[PDB]
Amino acid sequence: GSGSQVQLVESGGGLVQAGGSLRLSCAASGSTFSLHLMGWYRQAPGKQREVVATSGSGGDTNYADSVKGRFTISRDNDKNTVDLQMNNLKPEDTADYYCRAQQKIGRDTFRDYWGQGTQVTVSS
Repeated sequence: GSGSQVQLVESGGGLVQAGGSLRLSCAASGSTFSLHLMGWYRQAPGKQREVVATSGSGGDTNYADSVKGRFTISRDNDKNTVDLQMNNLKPEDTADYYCRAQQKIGRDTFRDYWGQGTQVTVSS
């Protein structure tokens, strides 16, 4: 079909131990146009793909109350790939982490880009 020029690639999805920390990165490539909103989502077994953290136009960050103080996200427009600092990995926090990039196009067009969710395995 018709697809956008930007692609998302999530880095991370490794194997960490209970209590450990991991950093995931979302690589946006395709267009030099300033990406408008970036966020991290999680797909957990038994749950729906939940919002973990979002960053708006001004880097307006919103995190789930359950990730406050443990998860931190950072966004550069194009010199860096968006960071997700995850600390205190719990055994049952093993899930897929997805990246969402939202771009405000032209005047009134909005697109949600989803990447390839990588699964983080926590060793207990």
